[PDB]
Amino acid sequence: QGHMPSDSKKPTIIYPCLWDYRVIMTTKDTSTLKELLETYQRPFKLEFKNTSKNAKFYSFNVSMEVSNESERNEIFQKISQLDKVVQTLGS
Repeated sequence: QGHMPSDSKKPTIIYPCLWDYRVIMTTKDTSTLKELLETYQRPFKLEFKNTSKNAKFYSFNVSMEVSNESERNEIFQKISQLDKVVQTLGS
């Protein structure tokens, strides 16, 4: 009953659009990450940003077209199913 104010309102996101995911894995052998993307049969950008000072953590950059919010979430969930990943950033 009742409703919250319009403050802290989540902004309108225009789908479809390229969404950016940050994937930190402890391997340079990125297969599963691209595999989960390729199943959508859509193109995607695979980038390497930087690696920790011990070369232990590899920061990967993924950017793909999401047609809706459900994809945006499910894909992010697949990113955590790699196991190689130590930290997923789904901002």
